[PDB]
Amino acid sequence: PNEEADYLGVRIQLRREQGAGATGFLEWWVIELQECRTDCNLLPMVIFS
Amino acid sequence: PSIIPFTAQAYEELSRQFDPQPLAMQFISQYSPEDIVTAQIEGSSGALWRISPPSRAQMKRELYNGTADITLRFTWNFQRDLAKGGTVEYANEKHML
Amino acid sequence: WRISPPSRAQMKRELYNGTADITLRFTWNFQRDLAKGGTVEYANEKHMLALAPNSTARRQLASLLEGTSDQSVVIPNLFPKYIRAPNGPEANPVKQLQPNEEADYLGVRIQLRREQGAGATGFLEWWVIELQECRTDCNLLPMVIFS
Repeated sequence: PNEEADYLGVRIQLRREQGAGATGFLEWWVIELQECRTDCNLLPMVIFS
Repeated sequence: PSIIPFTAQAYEELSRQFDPQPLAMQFISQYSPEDIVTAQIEGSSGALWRISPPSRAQMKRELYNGTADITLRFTWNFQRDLAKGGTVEYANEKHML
Repeated sequence: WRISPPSRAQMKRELYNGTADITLRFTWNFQRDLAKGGTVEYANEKHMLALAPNSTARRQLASLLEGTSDQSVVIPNLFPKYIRAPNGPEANPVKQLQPNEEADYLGVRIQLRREQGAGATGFLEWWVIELQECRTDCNLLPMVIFS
């Protein structure tokens, strides 16, 4: 009911596999919910079809 | 598989969470447990970030030194089964901070 | 194959030590020209083999992830050669050409290609699939589609 103010905060991280050498950077982003307690690797989006 | 339909327990748990909001309960009561799905979106990006080194250097300059607002756009897009009916395969929208 | 190093380590653990069946899903999806007519742009379906715990195929696909073996895994019953693409999104295999259903599906030989560049752990990894009975053009999987 507060629209944007009821949307969950997202914790964003940059994962940077390098392989300990050179600038070969396997880079990808990870997102987590700010209040994750169980399954921080999952963002449960509840969809009413 | 990541798309999990609501169990009767998950529907009772959602109803409980929203029992204080009569407008939320009026909305929840319009949908069946089969109509509500949890998409368990994995929090690791399913693609490597292919950003060009000059695009990354520009993004870094725009984050530190950019005077204009940089729009963080979160988008969702739902593909549906046209063989189950309806005229629209893709339902999508965007949030923009 | 963009798989995260922890996802690859988990897949390797699930292939070697997983007690649950690991589902090998082969999917096909046919895009059609809506300007030629019909109401359905995409006709799709899925085959799903349960790779049983301790099975030969599950262990050989586990050893491929080690990159110590030039050995291909053969997975029987995986490739439906004959598929109907009907006016709807149910791209069903042809039970009239494959009367034993899964038992008339071609075996797929799977390989892991691992370009390294002779140095470090920079691993350009991708999978190759071949038909078990390929004689000519082993780099091609002829899927026969009845539209």
